Amino acid sequence: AQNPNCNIMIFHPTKEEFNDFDKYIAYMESQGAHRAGLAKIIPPKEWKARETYDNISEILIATPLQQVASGRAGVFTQYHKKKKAMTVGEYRHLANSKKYQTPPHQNFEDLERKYWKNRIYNSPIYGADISGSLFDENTKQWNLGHLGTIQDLLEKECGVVIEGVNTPYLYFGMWKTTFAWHTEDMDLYSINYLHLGEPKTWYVVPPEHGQRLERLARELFPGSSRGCGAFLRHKVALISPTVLKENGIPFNRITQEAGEFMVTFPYGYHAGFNHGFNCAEAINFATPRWIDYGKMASQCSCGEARVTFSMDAFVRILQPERYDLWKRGQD
Ligand SMILES: O=C(O)CNC(=O)C(=O)O
Ligand SMILES: [Mg+2]
Ligand code: NI
Ligand SMILES: [Zn+2]
Repeated sequence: AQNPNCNIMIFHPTKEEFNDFDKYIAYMESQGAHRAGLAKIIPPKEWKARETYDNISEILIATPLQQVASGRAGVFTQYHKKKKAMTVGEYRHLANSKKYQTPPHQNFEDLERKYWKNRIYNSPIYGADISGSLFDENTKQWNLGHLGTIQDLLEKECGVVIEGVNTPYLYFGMWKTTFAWHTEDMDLYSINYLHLGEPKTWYVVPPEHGQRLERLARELFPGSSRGCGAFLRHKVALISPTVLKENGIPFNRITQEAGEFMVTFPYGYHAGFNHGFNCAEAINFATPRWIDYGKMASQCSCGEARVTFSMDAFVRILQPERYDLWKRGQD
């Protein structure tokens, strides 16, 4: 068995190997990459996502989210308070202000220490979940707006034709902006490209151990757990690496830098934070190996998780027993 310790693997495809996205994903899995839940892909030196970022300040962040924490430094939830719209140029200036800017630090490890010590005492503003793309239309390799759709994968594997679309999302971050512990909708893959700016630190639990993280989360967030049998779908809970280590939960960590891709694999729980002003692009995708994960994915029916249009068909076809309850949650 490849990668039996579930380490995060880093790949360096050549320009030839970067042509065929599906083939490369299947290669990485042949080497055991999925066992970690997360992999890094460094593009060949010949590749670029677009020519420059000199012209992005006019993108609108219609609903910036202030991420307000409750709890203790290592175990907390965050809620998203909606803020007035602002442009990317306005948001970058805010990120760089004395109130929000990255503190002085020695290296990524020192910054990580400072994040876990101090996150809860601040409320950073995240421009998350913005439909759109920064890849040039002429970029033909690993262009996250030109991937094969999940609907087409389901159709190719299962023969069923369904409604829905699959488009990318932009994320504008600042110091301490946080993504809570989650797997993807329907335990899909994700791919995330860091277009510019400061790094993103990731934490990940191997898919084979995801239920260990779920059991700890039920213990740590007991009221939330009574409220919903899949409350990590709410994407509000944080648990630090120190707390994970104290409770014996297997995990790994890695820092993504500008110009790098990360792939999350089906049922790979992940969480993390931004180091400073940055911009990422991410999308969900599927492969044949996902189908079985999609069939078994948990679902929130309490009403909190509220998701896209396109998840309806996935539930309806892969999980027809759950469909009626899940749809009540959506309505
Ligand atoms: O970048 C972020 O804030 C969150 N991204 C992801 O969870 C992802 O790409 O799967
Ligand atoms: Mg612009
Ligand atoms: Ni994710
Ligand atoms: Zn729920």
